[PDB]
Amino acid sequence: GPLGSGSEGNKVKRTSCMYGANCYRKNPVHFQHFSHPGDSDYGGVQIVGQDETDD
Ligand SMILES: Nc1ncnc2c1ncn2[C@@H]1O[C@H](CO)[C@@H](O)[C@H]1O[C@H]1O[C@H](CO)[C@@H](O)[C@H]1O
Ligand SMILES: [Zn+2]
Repeated sequence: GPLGSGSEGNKVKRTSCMYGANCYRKNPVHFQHFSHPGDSDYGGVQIVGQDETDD
């Protein structure tokens, strides 16, 4: 089962990044391989402020 074919330029549902909410690194091609919170294709939703923001 060979793999290794994930490349999204700017028109596909990119995979959320390992730390999209805090992705400290930033490259010109990394944004195409991983999506991030704040973009139209983000899709990670890993418990980011469930319901504790009432202050
Ligand atoms: N908040 C945050 N954003 C991105 N990457 C992050 C992170 N918190 C931790 N990491 C990565 O996980 C390990 C800790 O187990 C760190 O060393 C980070 O690894 C990064 O290092 C690579 C480049 O040196 C990156 O590709 C990423 O894996
Ligand atoms: Zn990232």
